[PDB]
Amino acid sequence: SGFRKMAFPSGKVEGCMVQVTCGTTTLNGLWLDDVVYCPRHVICTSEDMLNPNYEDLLIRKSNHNFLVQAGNVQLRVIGHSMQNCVLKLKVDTANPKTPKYKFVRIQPGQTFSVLACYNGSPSGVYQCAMRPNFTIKGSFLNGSCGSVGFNIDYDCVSFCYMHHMELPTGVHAGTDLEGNFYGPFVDRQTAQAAGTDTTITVNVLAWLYAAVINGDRWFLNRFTTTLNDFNLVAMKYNYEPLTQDHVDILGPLSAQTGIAVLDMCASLKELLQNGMNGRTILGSALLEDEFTPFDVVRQCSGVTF
Amino acid sequence: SGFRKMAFPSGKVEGCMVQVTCGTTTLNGLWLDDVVYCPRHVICTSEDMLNPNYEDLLIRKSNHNFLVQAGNVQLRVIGHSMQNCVLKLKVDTANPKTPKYKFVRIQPGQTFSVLACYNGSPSGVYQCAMRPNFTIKGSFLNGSCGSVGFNIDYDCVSFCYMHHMELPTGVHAGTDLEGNFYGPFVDRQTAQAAGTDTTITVNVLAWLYAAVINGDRWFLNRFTTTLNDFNLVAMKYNYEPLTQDHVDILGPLSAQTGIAVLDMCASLKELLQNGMNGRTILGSALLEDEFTPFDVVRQCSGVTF
Repeated sequence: SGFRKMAFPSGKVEGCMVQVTCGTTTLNGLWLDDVVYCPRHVICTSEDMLNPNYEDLLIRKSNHNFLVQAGNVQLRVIGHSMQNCVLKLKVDTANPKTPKYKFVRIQPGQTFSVLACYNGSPSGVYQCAMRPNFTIKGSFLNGSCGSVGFNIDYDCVSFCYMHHMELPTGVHAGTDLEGNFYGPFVDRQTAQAAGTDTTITVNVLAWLYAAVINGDRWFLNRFTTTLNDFNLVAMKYNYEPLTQDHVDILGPLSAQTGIAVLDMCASLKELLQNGMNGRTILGSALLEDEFTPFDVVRQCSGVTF
Repeated sequence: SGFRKMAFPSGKVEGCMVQVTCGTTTLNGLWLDDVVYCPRHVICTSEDMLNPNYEDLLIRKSNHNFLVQAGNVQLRVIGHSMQNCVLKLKVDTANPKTPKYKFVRIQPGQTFSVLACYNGSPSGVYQCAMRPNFTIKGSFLNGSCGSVGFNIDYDCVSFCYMHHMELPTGVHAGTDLEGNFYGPFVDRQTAQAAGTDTTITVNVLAWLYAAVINGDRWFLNRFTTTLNDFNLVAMKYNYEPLTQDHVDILGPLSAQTGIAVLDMCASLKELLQNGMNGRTILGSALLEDEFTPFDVVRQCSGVTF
């Protein structure tokens, strides 16, 4: 029993983290097979970030300008290329610690673990979610760029996020491992405001199921609702509309607990309209939306890797 | 910027996790040098746990009764001994992945990372704290026993916790790596109720400093207090008394932010007496007490390992 915000074990990713330095800028890179992936703004000075022309800046760089260090040992760079907002540095040695891996582009609402790194060295690991406005709420200091987000399925690491930017509002933006930003953000120091940070309804419902499984059941009530009626309330409170697809994804948790999805929606509706009255659910005084249905099933069943 | 509940990177500990089976019971063990550490109740059946005589039960076990598996490979057990509530299984092969390590017994209020494991396989990593009543609020299912808690200082893993028991109230109890339980708990399935779960005041204050460093400052007020006056309020709200030692530990955060410790105490006093009025601090609607002062300094400065 007990339910915690849990990250994936980070060892398989720790073995892939390297330091990349170009001129005066140092950040993190991801070393998989004989390629190191990192943010293309490693080629930029602080001045450059206000209005960078990446193709022009890259012309002034050669292979030997990219200093790649794995722990204490230097890697030899034998080619480089830009793909969208990432650089791919071809090195002469395949990483012997390369795990089974895939690159995935995740959808808003999906969760992943972040290995925060500085100078190629891991500092910590935590769980977060791709927000509906395509930001993430991370913990990234200067030098953390190139830190990655990932999920693990048994033996295979699915990399989904590379950190690039902090917005002036303190939230974070980055790319998939093909170098395409999530959402509308760009790797330039300019005015980019995030859209509404809406709540991930299906994740809140999943977490309410986790709460029931673990004995927190005060919020269960005598009511039910419909999708359309629930969604009138979701709109008022800046929650994502619940779809039939979401109802289907919650099917396993509904079956396990015997609580119909629409009955849990009616519990959520009452929590939205009346608040929690100073009570807590799974140690939280607000409705948590960074556990997916699959996260809840995984943690409640003990799936390993 | 951003502040997250962050666990230590778990790779160094993942490389030490093994499966231990004795008769019909399987749990996790920790393989360091040529010793595997695990809970002594691996020798117990479900019946045994109601009133176990461990010395008598252990007499019926030999080295070959302890099946130790590291991934897919079996380890040869060449001796075994009981130390308090742990078993030490001497194996014929030193773990080649043994990190630099120490065994530490932590004090209440201190935090650590847990690598939840099942059948010797890591499932997830999360941060928690030794509560003042000597329980922890973890996420442990059947088979998680022997999972460990740890801190990392650069290259050295300090192991501080091994999981043994879930209390009927759903909180968790375990030992240090010398096999001594934290608090009054015993490895028997009996009535053990936890004492008051008091709030770790110095950690709440540290987290308020983290909030100010990251821009959340609405709770700062025009007031100050004294230690004795603050402690009258702490007692009323089941907070640990704040000592001069705690004030000294918060010195670095006070210096960095320019907010005197007693001024932050007065902010906390107002938060206790008036609540948060539906507002949040660092994404939380309650006062968080599982970040130590050293955790805040570490995460706010980017310390790596």
